[PDB]
Amino acid sequence: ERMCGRMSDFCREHKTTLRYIIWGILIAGYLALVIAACVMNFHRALPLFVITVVAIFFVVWDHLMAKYESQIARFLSPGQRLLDSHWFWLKWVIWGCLILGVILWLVFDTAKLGQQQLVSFGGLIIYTSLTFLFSKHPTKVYWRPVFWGIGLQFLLGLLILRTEPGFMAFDWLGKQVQTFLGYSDAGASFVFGEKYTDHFFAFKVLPIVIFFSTVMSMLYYLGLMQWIIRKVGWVMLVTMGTSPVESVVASGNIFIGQTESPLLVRPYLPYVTKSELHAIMTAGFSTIAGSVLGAYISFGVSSSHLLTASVMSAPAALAISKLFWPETETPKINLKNAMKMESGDSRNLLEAATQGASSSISLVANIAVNLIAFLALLSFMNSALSWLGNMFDYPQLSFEVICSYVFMPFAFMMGVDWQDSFMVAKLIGYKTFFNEFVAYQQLSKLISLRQVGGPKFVDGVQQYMSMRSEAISTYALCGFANFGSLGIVIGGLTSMAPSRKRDITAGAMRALIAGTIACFLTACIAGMLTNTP
Amino acid sequence: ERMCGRMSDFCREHKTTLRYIIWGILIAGYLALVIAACVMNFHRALPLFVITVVAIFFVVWDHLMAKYESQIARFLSPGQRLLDSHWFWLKWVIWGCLILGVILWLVFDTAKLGQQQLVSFGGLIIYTSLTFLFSKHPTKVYWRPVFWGIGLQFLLGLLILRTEPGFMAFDWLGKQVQTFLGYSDAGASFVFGEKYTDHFFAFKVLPIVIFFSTVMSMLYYLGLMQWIIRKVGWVMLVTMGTSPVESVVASGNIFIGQTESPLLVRPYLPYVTKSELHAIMTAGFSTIAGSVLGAYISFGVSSSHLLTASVMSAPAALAISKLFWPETETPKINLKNAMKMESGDSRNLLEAATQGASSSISLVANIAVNLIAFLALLSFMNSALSWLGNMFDYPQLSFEVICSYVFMPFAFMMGVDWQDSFMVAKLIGYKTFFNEFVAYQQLSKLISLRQVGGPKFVDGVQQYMSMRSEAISTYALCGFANFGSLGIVIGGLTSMAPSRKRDITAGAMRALIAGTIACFLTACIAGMLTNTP
Amino acid sequence: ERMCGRMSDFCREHKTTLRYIIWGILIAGYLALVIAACVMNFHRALPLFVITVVAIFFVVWDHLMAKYESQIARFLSPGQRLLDSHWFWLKWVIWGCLILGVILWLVFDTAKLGQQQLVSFGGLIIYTSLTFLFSKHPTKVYWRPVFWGIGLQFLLGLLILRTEPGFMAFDWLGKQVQTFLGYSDAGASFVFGEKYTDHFFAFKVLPIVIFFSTVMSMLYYLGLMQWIIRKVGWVMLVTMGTSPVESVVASGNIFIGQTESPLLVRPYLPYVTKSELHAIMTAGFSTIAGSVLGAYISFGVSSSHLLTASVMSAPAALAISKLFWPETETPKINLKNAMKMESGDSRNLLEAATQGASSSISLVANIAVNLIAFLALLSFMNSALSWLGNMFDYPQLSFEVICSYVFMPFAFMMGVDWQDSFMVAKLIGYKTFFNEFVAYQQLSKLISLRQVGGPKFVDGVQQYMSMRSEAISTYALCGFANFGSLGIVIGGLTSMAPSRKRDITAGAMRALIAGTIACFLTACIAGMLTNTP
Ligand SMILES: C[C@@]1(F)[C@H](O)[C@@H](CO)O[C@H]1n1ccc(=O)[nH]c1=O
Ligand SMILES: C[C@@]1(F)[C@H](O)[C@@H](CO)O[C@H]1n1ccc(=O)[nH]c1=O
Ligand SMILES: C[C@@]1(F)[C@H](O)[C@@H](CO)O[C@H]1n1ccc(=O)[nH]c1=O
Ligand code: NA
Ligand code: NA
Ligand code: NA
Repeated sequence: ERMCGRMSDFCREHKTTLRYIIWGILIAGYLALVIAACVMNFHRALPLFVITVVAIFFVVWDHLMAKYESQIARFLSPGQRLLDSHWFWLKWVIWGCLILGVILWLVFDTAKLGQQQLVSFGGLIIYTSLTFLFSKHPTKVYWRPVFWGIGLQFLLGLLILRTEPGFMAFDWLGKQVQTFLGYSDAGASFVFGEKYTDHFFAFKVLPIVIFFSTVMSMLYYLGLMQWIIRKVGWVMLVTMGTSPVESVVASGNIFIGQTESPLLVRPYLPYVTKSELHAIMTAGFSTIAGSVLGAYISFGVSSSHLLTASVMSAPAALAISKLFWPETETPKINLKNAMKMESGDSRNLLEAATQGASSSISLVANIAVNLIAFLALLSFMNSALSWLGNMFDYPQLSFEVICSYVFMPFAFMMGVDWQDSFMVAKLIGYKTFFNEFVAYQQLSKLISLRQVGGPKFVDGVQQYMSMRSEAISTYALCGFANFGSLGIVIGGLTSMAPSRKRDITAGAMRALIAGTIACFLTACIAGMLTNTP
Repeated sequence: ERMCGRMSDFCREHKTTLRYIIWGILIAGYLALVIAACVMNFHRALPLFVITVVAIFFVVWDHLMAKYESQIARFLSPGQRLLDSHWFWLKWVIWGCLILGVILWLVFDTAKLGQQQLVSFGGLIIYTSLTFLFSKHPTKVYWRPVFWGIGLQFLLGLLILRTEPGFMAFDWLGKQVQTFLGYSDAGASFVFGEKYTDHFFAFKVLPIVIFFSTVMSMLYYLGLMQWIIRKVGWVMLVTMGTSPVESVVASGNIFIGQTESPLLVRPYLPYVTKSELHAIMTAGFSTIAGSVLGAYISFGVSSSHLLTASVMSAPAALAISKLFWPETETPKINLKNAMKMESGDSRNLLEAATQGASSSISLVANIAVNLIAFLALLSFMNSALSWLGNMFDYPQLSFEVICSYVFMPFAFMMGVDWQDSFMVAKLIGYKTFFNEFVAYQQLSKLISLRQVGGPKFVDGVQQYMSMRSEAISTYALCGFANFGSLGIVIGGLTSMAPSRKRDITAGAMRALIAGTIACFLTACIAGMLTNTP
Repeated sequence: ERMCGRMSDFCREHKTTLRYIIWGILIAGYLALVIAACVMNFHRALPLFVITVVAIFFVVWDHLMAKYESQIARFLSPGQRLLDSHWFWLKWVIWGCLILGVILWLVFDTAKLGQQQLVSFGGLIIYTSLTFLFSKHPTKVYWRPVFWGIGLQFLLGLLILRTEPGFMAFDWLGKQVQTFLGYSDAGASFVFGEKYTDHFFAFKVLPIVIFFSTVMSMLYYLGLMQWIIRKVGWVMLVTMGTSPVESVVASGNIFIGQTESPLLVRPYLPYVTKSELHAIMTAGFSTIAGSVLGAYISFGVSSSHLLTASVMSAPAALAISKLFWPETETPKINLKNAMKMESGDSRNLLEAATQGASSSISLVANIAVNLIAFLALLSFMNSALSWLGNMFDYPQLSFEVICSYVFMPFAFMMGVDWQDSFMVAKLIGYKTFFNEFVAYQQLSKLISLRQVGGPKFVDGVQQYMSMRSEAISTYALCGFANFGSLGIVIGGLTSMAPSRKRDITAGAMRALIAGTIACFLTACIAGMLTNTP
């Protein structure tokens, strides 16, 4: 096989040029398709052109930043030195301008909107103050991350809620997801037949979870998830001044669950501080995963609000963690180590899809079994309470009544009016004790009742609430913070870092509370910007 | 934070008094509720008052026994010395009185009831004699546990079957369970829809198993299960003279499965004797779990009889184990070590509920798959036997016919009349080979046919049997002794105690046989007391 | 217990004779039943007599071969020496006779049948040549196994397709399986109710997989599977000259999956060569399992063709593996070590049934989830392609069109006519990317459309194809070679042999390609013998 040996030698000699030429040819073919499509019709081919343009821009930008990093840093250094020189007097001016802007915004927008928005602002202040009072180290507090996180949340809310561009962008993004979750119906129909709608939840909702997990694993294989995670983490790190590890984990928990997000930085867990570990757990508790998003949307919960809350939950999580448990040590991990994220052991895209599909079995199984047990326990508890309540001629006693009269202040501070606060408190209880699959399920019923348009009150019982309250509840409930999740979180984090078991158990409860508080802060910011119809 | 430090110091200084005061306040509130309810109406608040009274009595009793144990023992010692002094001649008197009582009971009750009850007594004697003949060490037999276990079974049967108080108590207890298993319908309806009754077994029965496992895990977390287990084990230990480990395991297997019951004494397994290990396996094989109770009740099997059999199966298991495999070594474990039972790694009640729910996935999955395979094999076997039977112009040959003509003597000795013995033998075969989920399922069909009231015989084929036979079959079938369970039992017990693998394999078959024999003994005792309608 | 000791001593003294006498009595009883059945009626009892006769013949043959092996070998040796002496000139005569026979068969059968059969022969030649060109070691090729495997495939095809005896035998064998898979309906009906047909796939097809896995585990416990495996492996080893390990694995993969077949030789995996490992993987990729056979038959795929393809896939796998990756080392394992296969840890038949049933849970779960994900991805891909295709006024672009225009040459070489090649290419794509559960599912639709008898063309779209194309597709698609299976195969084989991880990853892709090529070779041989209706 002399010819075969010569061919192998030729391939070895110019391996780099051959593959580069092949990739260039593929790129040229794609560009030819795009340009031909634009030529035949432009209005019809606009989205493809836009996608290609943005991809090209990002590729060029990344290449330039990687290549000319040192030159750009050197060019920026003089301005940084001048700003540091004049900061001792410029800080007061900047702070005064920001405070004046806050005051003007309040006076000219929030007061016009009404009283409930001012109550939302007051609730924000009150939650922050309460977190400060019960802090682990109240004296050793670094206030930069707190203010920066709250400001980032406010800016995101302004751009997405009070501007036509962001509103349109996020509505479109939500609509695309709603279309995307409809593809699982093919597999559900084949496996479970054309009668798969006889059992809506089991045979139509869970397949959405399966499909979303598959797609997420495929995206992780390709590397887009890590790209977006790094882009967001750099912003949060530069503005807020947090450590790279916690910033990366917070940015990744927007898309990934609390248990699987620490895997982004597996090797460096034994060397993190207590504060970073607490921030990791808090970020896990203050966000949801992309797999369960489709189920919540199927129930009827707004997609745009869910995405907005997931985005806003990260700065709030980091700020609340830093205030609740500030840093009193020296971090060891550096930016390059944190940003590098080890992709999985998948040889090709289809293997990644299979791996993602297989992992979803336990998820759906546990979801179903826990729902069964929780609802059975709820029924038993309500029956027992009615039995006890009949002694005092009050057989209407129930879990819902107690929770409505208990969690009312937390909902009132978020800006919910007096009447609907008692209804939001029930959802808060459902989430606090059982989980968020139940709270969103009841919220969907309330939304459907409003959409139907029946009587708001029947026999003096409120049947549904307003749009603003529904949005505020959507923001408040977006989290994984329940008493049950504490054990599984601790177990997983110990399994990843056996040596840090003593530290993990110490901060888990504070992390859970901080996650709940962060959800409430996001809800308050939402409420102070939405208007009363 | 000087104020915070002062508050922390104050909390540390008087930590004990603060929590004690809080608990006292909670207790006072509960008592205030109880007394107010009684004041408003007494007949309506009676059960709450009774529950509170019994709880108070048991708490006070436990405190007194723990505090004044030494004084009570010293006070009792003189009487024990006197009894030991006079025992050498008093033993004959006591034994003669007991024998005379047995004879009088036989003559004046059993003969009046009829012949079948005398046959039941004879079957009891015969099973005991057969266990003696095939004993591992016939010469080294300690007869105290045998007689004491049989006597405890007889006393329990008298109190629960032949007295209005016990009959009413256990009927009420059974009715409460039937009400309790109806709460799972809420979760089943949500997860599987309002059409969940289209698939009765899968979508209504298994959720009962899930809910019961959840409740059992919660009770184990609270500590009531261990309380009852210790109370029963002390009685069995004092009366029968067995070792603490086997007594505890037998008392715990009333509520817990054979695989999970040894976990009550995990550390001490390597140090147990062969006899104690055999007793453990026998107790596992002679009882059922509380999770599968609801399914059997849903089929239509009597709850009171199931509870009575589960209670009676422990003394029989221990007696049959001691007779089959008596003790020839010195036990090492002591009472304090055995009674202490390590609760699980659950931080709160809801985490315990989640853990219990998750563990139930494998249980129901295996139940369903094994049922599918066993019924398919049964159909294939029956078709093949009919094919073989057609050669001799007898195409009616089947598994049921062979089992009816094979297991008939075992059912006849239990007191089942001649006609119904052939029908009970089929259930015995179903249980011996496949499992008890099948035997109870067929028994439920027979019971339903009787309740309908159709012809007892159609074309010379008996369609149903009497009430007494159904009760005797309920007692006989209450066990986990099947040829399949041998492997899983051995695997689990080796996984708990790897070093004792050689001993575990040796006694497993004898334990299985002893469990079957114990079930039959319970059935014989039931039969000799029930009357022929 | 002196009598017991005497009985035990007597049993120990003559243990061998007692059990032998018992087995002889059982055999005599069985023979008495057989003879009585024949006496009462012979035509009715014929199959039982035939089964008994063949069993007796095989038992006697095995005993004689085991006992008189040395004498038979010595008797055969002289002829072997004479043949070796005259081989140097007799080889040319034998080869010329074989070539002349091939030429005559072509001229007088294949040409008469038509052009497509000649195209099938040419495709066979072309696939072999392509495997030779891209071989790992083209110079170091041992041609005996290649020709012998192709010849064995041709002989099997002649006996099973072009002779009434083999045709009848395999049709009968297929019909028995179709009857056998109907027994699972009992378990499916009980567990999932009389409405289990509302969800055909989930509640009727997967139980077939469960039941077949149970039966396979039972057969492995009994030892028939190993008997047949050894019988086939000896033939393949003697004729082809392959190593015992790869021959055994290839013979066992007819009935067993790719992951579980290497367990037949677990200990010797670390000591195999690279070529044997490659052959193992190739055999795994070129065959199916007996558990999934029932599902394919339920869809509507021919049973006889499936069995024939499974039988023919082993010689092709070995030949293609030897040509693609020939042997350049010295094998270490010997025949006695390879043939001995360690049965599982099952004490009795029912325990084996339970073990087989439990293992089937993961199989069906993964099947269902992967199907859901794959079909959802297919729908999304088709929608996206239609969106892209509308730019050029061609909204009909799809995965199916691309695959039809891509895989067409591979189907044309197999002998499929011009029109149906584009349809077979779609099935090839479905199998190559997703899996064979999808390709057979679509093939069943095509077969059903033909059976209905509607218009072959509607609006210029072909709705179904011919019988010959359906058979060729049945042969082509019988394999587990998909891009997804690469990862699971590698993981399992590394878990069995951790030390050989470097070698396993190297040959997996070549093994996958070789499996596909072997399937195509079987299809070509099928096509060159079937006639055009
Ligand atoms: C965290 C949860 F307990 C949730 O509370 C429950 C309700 O969604 O499901 C669990 N869950 C969900 C998604 C995920 O990715 N990981 C995970 O553990
Ligand atoms: C022991 C069993 F094989 C039973 O025979 C079968 C039928 O109930 O289910 C198994 N089983 C049931 C309850 C339990 O707690 N543990 C357990 O293993
Ligand atoms: C190999 C497979 F990926 C198949 O491609 C898929 C479609 O049948 O199921 C998997 N499978 C099937 C049978 C078996 O025995 N083992 C196994 O892994
Ligand atoms: Na998350
Ligand atoms: Na038990
Ligand atoms: Na196979």
